[PDB]
Amino acid sequence: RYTLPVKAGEQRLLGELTGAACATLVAEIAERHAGPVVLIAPDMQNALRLHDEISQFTDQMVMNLADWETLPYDSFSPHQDIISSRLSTLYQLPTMQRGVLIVPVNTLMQRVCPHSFLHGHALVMKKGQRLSRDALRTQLDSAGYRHVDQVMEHGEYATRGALLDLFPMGSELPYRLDFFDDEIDSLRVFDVDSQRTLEEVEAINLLPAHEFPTDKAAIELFRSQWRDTFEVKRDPEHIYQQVSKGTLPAGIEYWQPLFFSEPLPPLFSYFPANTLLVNTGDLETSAERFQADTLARFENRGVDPMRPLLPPQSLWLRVDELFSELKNWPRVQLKTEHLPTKAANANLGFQKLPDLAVQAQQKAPLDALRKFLETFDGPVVFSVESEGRREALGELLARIKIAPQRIMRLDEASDRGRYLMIGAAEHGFVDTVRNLALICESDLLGERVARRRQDSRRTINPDTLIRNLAELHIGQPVVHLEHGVGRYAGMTTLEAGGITGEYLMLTYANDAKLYVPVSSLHLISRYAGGAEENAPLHKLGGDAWSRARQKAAEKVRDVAAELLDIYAQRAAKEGFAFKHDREQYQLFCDSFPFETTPDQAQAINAVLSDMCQPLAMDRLVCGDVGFGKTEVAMRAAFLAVDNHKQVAVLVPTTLLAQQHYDNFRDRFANWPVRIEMISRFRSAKEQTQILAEVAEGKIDILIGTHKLLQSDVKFKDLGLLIVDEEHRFGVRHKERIKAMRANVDILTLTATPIPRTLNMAMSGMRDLSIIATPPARRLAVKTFVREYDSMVVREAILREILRGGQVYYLYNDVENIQKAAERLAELVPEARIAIGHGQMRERELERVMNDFHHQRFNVLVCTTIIETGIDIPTANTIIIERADHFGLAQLHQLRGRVGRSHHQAYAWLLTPHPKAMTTDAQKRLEAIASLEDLGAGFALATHDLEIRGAGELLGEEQSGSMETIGFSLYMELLENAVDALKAGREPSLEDLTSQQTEVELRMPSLLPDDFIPDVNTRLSFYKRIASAKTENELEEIKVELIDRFGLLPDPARTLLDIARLRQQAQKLGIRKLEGNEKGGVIEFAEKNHVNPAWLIGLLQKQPQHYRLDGPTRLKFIQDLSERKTRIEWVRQFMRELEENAI
Repeated sequence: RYTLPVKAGEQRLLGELTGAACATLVAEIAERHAGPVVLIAPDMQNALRLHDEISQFTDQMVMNLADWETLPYDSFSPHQDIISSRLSTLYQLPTMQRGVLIVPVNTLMQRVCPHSFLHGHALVMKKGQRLSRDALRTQLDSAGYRHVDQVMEHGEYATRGALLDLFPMGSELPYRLDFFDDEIDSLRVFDVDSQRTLEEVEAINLLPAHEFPTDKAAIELFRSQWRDTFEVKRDPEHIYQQVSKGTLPAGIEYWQPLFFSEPLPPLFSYFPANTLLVNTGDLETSAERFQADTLARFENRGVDPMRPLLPPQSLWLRVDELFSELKNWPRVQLKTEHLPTKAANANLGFQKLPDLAVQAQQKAPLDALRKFLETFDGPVVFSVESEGRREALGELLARIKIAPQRIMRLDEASDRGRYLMIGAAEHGFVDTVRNLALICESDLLGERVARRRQDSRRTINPDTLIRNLAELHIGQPVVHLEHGVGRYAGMTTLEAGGITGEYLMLTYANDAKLYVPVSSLHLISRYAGGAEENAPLHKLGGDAWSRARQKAAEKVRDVAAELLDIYAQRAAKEGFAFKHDREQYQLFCDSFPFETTPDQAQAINAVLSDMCQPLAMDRLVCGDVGFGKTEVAMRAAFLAVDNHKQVAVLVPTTLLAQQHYDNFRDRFANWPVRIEMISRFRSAKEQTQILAEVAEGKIDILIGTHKLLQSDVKFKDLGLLIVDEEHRFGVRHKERIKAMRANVDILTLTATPIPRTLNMAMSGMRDLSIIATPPARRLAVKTFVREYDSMVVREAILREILRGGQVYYLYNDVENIQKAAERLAELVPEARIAIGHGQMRERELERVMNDFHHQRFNVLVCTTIIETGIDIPTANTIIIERADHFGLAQLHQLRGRVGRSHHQAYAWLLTPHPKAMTTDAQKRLEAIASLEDLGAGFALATHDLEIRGAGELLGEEQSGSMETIGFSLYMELLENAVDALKAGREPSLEDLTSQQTEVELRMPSLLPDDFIPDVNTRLSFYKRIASAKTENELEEIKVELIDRFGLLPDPARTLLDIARLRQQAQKLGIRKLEGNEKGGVIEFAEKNHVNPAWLIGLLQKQPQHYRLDGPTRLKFIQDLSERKTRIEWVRQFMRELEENAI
């Protein structure tokens, strides 16, 4: 139907086009191209957007050449994995026979190391190949593989017996080798997060750990070309200096030309004959733009003596000489615009389909679709993102009387047939040649846009990482109850009487080294006070830990009426169970005029399911700001009013109280639900009427400030309390509201908690929930740690006003707020300015927020009363003139005053002179500046904990260390209080030390350090030993150890059996055992199963071996010379016990 180019440089130009129709043409002309193809895109955000689409029409390999996704002259390291992937592309480019690679021109300019270099370096091992382990390991050093004890990414390797574990930088998956007798035995692959075997392969091509050589010759010739080109200093942070030390700079990846006498070959150098080049746009122009941009970086970053910059010629090709090599291959050019009728112009017959969106407000969203359909005369195929999309299609396809047949093959389509494909395509079209219509979701439901949070490989890790990184950092503070807190200082073995056991190093003041047995691992916890800057190294024998323990125990006395009444009703009373409605709740789901984010929908599920359980519910909704936190609350309130439990919500501010009242009255504009406020905006008689209605319970949702704490609100039936922004309340108030209603289902909301409350949040006495995945277009607000600067105020106010939004101006001084507004009004003549502070008439302030809410004035000279959670999405610039005396969480909440929409938010924080600034806001500003990313609400929270500290676990003063023992200690003091309230055990029955069973057989039993190098895995497995309660746990522990690790050590198998012995004794009474070379002593239990008659039979038949040791102990005299003999005697001994057990 058209012609391929054949000549080197031969063109086919295309016109009258649309978007992804181009990709269809690409797929077609690729199928009439026996060789491979390279598509070239204007941008990489296009390209993956492109990628799957051509995959949506591919039977060949759609391959993306992704890029480094960094700055031109960046200062960091790109994620290696896609690099490794690109390496595979580098590995698999001059070998290809069909399929396609895409590149952008900025990705086209990276001229890469030769495939000959790769091919010599990349190698292959085979299944039955004669190879020594350290020989291949030396080849891995040649590969520059990175020795990691617990390997996670490419070019990383771990030593474990005959097994050498490595994750290569070719494959998706890591490998196990297990050599034998100068021989490759195995080649066995697994998921590392599984850490367990998946499958065998008989071969590996291992690509070496970088694209770049870093060997001794590489380093030397680097130094050669470097001292040809750049200057060198004695400074150790010089790039030359670390590469001379053979280590890896962060921003080295631009300095890679230093390895080559030749200039770097382009990817075109890799190109075989059969390749194709496909253009879309004057990509020369984008290339020239990128040249200018990167050249701008070549001056801007080309001033640093500490990072010296190579020529941009020396990294990337120029546009004209580029096009000179572009002469060498035929190239098809693509233009949406129609072409003239010159030769080699195609203009193939495709139209953008006219818009057929859903018009739901009238009767017919679908009549445009209809009159489209009967004027059309061919197949209409529907791109469907998922099969879970498609029933939604059916949801509408029943409404047009017509439904398609699902297909996967485009050219099955025939006359007037309706068909569809699972595909995420952009837009519908009209095909003239085959007369084919196609329909997508973006044509129908408006912009079905997907907001890209991160790339495929790396992202912020809010779930796994903090769970993964929650113990055993070296030097981290870490607590032992006998002595206080110290810093972790490693793990070692020590010989202490023939038992070279494993003990942990803890450092105290005056370098006091404490070595701790692995059995006593449970006397060690993470320091719960944060205090990472400075934490108390209790000097050994200093008794301050003992004094604080006694003081806390005095506070932890079970006569404490602050919470022991709650624990008494916990031991005497119960709660309410909400019932769910499967039908009416869907109506209020459809009353929700947006789409729930995935991270908020699961929060709704966790809230509502915990409502539907009988205990007194208690959940925290600590999410990012403006993420629809109000929506979770209104869903919970809708379930509660479906049971009519008189919902009591509580915010610490009349302003956002009124704002949420407007939200409630607007959203709940259909149901017979009474939503009322008691606050200061209701008078002494209006609020009196409203509290009377509360006392009669006819109000279903009550909205109030700290007015609710005045002992005067009495619900006739209170079931649901919704706390919002608990960080300003005070635990006195949070228990004042709590002590009224016992079986209330408490709900707690914030954006950031108190570090004390944050600690009890992560330790899980109550529930936790983090919200991410922003709703539409929420953004990284630009933090401006700037000085107090009038011109900065000028540029900020003008740029916000030309943007169209409003300006915040925080002052926090009522005595000078009138003067500040008076000077600033003439200081910015183009501003509209009023005054806001909480020391004037509340209806006047109501007028002020009436004006600022309804956009009546732009700049607001205000105190920190704007930190009351006021929504106002139009505001996108905040100026804090004095950033001195404000906490960091408050700074983040003020950063949450701007944004909340698609328009960009600025955050100007004017400061005084940095010496006259503060002692603490220097830290606060470097925290608020370094933290601007998706998911930073809990990162700043984990800063807030350990900059201000967790307060007293029950009493006041939630900021400060407040003798922080740990919330884990609250468990033990609470359970001792439970013993106290058991009415038969006293507080003097304080079970502080409960080993609760102990056995000893006197062997060194350890995880060996040469066997287990990682102390983290070793301690974790020790915790597995401790947490082992059944033999099948032991079975799985041993098989995962043999799986991931191979050898089965003597002391390891011994201690496994010892844990089995403790399992037996717990199953079979036994309070205590002692064993030695000649025997030992057994200490029985009361509620036991020890056979007395069989036991005295044992006595009277071997009096030589046994004597009584008290009525509940027993000395046994046994020739326990061989360690195996000991093992057998105890094993069969408790077997004998288990046979005749009583």
